[PDB]
Amino acid sequence: NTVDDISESLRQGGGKLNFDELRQDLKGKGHTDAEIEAIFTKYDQDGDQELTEHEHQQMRDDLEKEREDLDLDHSSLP
Repeated sequence: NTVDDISESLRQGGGKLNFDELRQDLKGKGHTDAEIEAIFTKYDQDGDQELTEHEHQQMRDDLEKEREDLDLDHSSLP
């Protein structure tokens, strides 16, 4: 719960997806309001329509790649 398995948000993308489909699911995962807001907000620019494949897959790859690089520091030093 504390670690917040974001992998759940990334898994979603079954063509038809909107702030409700993901948020309602994430709520059960014990996710935080700030995280939930940020996650949908980033993948959903105007959160008014359904998220297609290209938009959803593009960000997903970009976010996954950033999550690793962000964690995996360049070196032990600051």
